[PDB]
Amino acid sequence: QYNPQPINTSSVALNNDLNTIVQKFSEHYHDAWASRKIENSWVYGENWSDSQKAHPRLKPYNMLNDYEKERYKEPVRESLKALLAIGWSVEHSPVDVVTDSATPFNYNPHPVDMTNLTLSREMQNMAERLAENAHDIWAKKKKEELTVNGGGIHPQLVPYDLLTAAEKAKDRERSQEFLKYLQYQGYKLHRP
Ligand SMILES: [Cl-]
Ligand SMILES: [Cl-]
Ligand code: NA
Ligand code: NA
Repeated sequence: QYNPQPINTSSVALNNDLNTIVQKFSEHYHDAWASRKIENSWVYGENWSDSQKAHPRLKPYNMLNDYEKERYKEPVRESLKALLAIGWSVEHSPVDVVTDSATPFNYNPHPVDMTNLTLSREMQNMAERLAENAHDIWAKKKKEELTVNGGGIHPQLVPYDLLTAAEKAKDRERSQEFLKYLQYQGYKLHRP
């Protein structure tokens, strides 16, 4: 069938420097996410609504609660722990009027633009490995939730390689961006 088994991160703990890069990437990615939502006509609203494209998280990062910030930090932190677990080394060495009307918070996100930077084929491969691991993490938790509630199904409870590209996009894009951001910030990743 499908038995999701995320990478075993036993013993791996992030030091202050890697916690800092998780923090900085999460602020960066939030701004990237918000820039993309705003460009696609979303606006801030108190309750999330797919129908009318209103999103409570469309605020400056410093206005987010810890739950909202951890939506960025948790996957990123786990992908970094997974990299280390499998033996990788991480060496630290005008305002548009319509866009500003997206929120009442005078918020015009201007993240650093990573589309300028390229990833090696090897790092693209790694981003797919990290994206698969994020899927397996979600899938293991989802199966647990269904089981404790007496059973059930979910259409995405399938191996990563059976997902469509659109189903993979959220995790693939986060991991590609994270690896570019590591590059941008002067980190070198060394294969086992
Ligand atoms: Cl913070
Ligand atoms: Cl879910
Ligand atoms: Na172990
Ligand atoms: Na990739």
